[PDB]
Amino acid sequence: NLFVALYDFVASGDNTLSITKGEKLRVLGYNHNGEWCEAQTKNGQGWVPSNYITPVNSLEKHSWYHGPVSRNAAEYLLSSGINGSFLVRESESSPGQRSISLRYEGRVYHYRINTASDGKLYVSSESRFNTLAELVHHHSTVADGLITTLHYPAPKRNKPTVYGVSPNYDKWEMERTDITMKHKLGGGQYGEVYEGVWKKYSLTVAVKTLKEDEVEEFLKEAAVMKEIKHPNLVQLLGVCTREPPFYIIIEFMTYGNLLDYLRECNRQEVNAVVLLYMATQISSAMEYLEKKNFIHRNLAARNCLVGENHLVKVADFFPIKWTAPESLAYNKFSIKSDVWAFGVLLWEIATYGMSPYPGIDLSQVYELLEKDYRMERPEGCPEKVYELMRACWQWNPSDRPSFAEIHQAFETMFQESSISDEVEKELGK
Ligand SMILES: Cc1cn(-c2cc(NC(=O)c3ccc(C)c(Nc4nccc(-c5cccnc5)n4)c3)cc(C(F)(F)F)c2)cn1
Ligand SMILES: O=C(Nc1ccc(OC(F)(F)Cl)cc1)c1cnc(N2CC[C@@H](O)C2)c(-c2ccn[nH]2)c1
Repeated sequence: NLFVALYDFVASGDNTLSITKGEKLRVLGYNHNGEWCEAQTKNGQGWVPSNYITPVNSLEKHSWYHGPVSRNAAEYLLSSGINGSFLVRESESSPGQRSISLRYEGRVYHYRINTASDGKLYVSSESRFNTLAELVHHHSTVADGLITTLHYPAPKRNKPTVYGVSPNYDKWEMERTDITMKHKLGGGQYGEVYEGVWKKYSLTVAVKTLKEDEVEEFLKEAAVMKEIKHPNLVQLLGVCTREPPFYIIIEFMTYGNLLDYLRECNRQEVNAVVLLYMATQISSAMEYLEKKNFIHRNLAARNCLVGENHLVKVADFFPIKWTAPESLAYNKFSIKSDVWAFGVLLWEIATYGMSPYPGIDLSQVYELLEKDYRMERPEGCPEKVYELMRACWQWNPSDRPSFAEIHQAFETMFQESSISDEVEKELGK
């Protein structure tokens, strides 16, 4: 059938098609993995990312329909809202289960959408509708059981994730001259990493360059990155590995590293909901690396990048404070030692980037960990979050939760409350 564009896409490659949000398209076919599709508009024919469009006969065409988003992710999306800001979401775990998340007087209210035996949808038993768009349209005029009216659909601000810049199989080599190299990133903090502009592809990029005094390591890094495909792990955009200097390209992350971001942010804007949103994106990324059996070895807030709308990406650019005991004693690294490091990262988030083990000499850390000493619950930290850190910090690696269990815990943690209320109580008690 017919499709509608949900996001703007600017033609870059020769086989690509420029599209505007709201525009109709006919879909001719798909690329090797279904992530790109060949579409036809009134302006032409060409390749577009599949997730930038949706059938005209689908719920995703509505600005208020955010699809599979969690209770907590909905609270984040509405944190920038006003009274009447709202969205409709589906449960990822239990398909077909929908809810309304509505902002009123700085709080988010969640309502289950009920289905009758004849298939009619309702929030209030007296007001049943044949379709979801009719239910939404009704509660957009009268509250009729909701705290207030549904007036402002929450914006879908971040563009969907696209792995690379091409629909074609293993086309990663790009043209060096198409990038205008600017200054070194973060005032030389990351080494041979530069800010660049990729005009052809309409991107601001971060470019890692190879200079004399290891080619084999730089090539292995590009090769590893080709297989890392998750919305919260840095996505490789392309390489220049034919002639020197060798390039590795990713999209530039506006707000730099997470550690400095936590330390320098506006704490009124970056509240408990925003902090939980960032921790959950990191846990999703680590669940993905766990499935791939990939050992990160360097998980810390300093190794995470912050983009627009608090989009967090795990990357890999004193470290004793993040290191598991078996790794310190026997140089044994595993997914379970990444779990330990995640617990410390959670403590960095819970404190707005404080340095771990305050007042403790680095030479005494292992000895203290052995006697079952652990960092104290940060001030304002909800007990359930501190229990998770304590689970990550189990002496024995096999006693530690897996990243799939950590992610599941976050998504079922404040299922009948708000982390903002939990933090409020801990700051009071
Ligand atoms: C052999 C091997 C590779 N890896 C691995 C490499 C990376 N690469 C980068 O993070 C990386 C590579 C190239 C570039 C250009 C960058 N970009 C970068 N680096 C430092 C700072 C910034 C930056 C700073 C401020 C604003 N925006 C970006 N960007 C990252 C990422 C991963 C991970 F975490 F995703 F699993 C794994 C591990 N073992
Ligand atoms: O929101 C807070 N914590 C939180 C959020 C999410 C969590 O979950 C996770 F999953 F995101 Cl890690 C876990 C903990 C928070 C609020 N206020 C704080 N203050 C104390 C006095 C005041 O001036 C500033 C602190 C704080 C700063 C330094 N230490 N403590 C933290």
